[PDB]
Amino acid sequence: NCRKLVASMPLFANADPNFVTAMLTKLKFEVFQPGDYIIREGTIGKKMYFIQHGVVSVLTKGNKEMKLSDGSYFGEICLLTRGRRTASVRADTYCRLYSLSVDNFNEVLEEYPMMRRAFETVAIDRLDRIGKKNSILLH
Repeated sequence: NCRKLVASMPLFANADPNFVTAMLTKLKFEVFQPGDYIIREGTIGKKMYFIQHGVVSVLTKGNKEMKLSDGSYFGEICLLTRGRRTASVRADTYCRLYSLSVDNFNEVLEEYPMMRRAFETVAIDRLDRIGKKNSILLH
């Protein structure tokens, strides 16, 4: 199972190894082909999606056209959000992706109340924190 792949997420760097693992029991796998839009919004409560093997060509709405690569994650829906969100991204290649519904991550958070409060803070504290790294984006 996806032990390292959910742990590849930049928020999970600091996670409890039981919380990250209890999430894996109901995960789903899906593939896309080159040029195909993997994520666009239109309704409330959309999922998380994360890259098992492949590349995406991607937009951040504040920012640039990018690529993103394997081990990465996307879909900017906060678990505590209200309403629909904005992102726009497509498969660069024949890409192997994985997904979990947001509400079932909200279910497993309640088994680990230390991690649950660590989400009740970022639910407002994140506003000016925009995507910054601790030191560098190097292995």
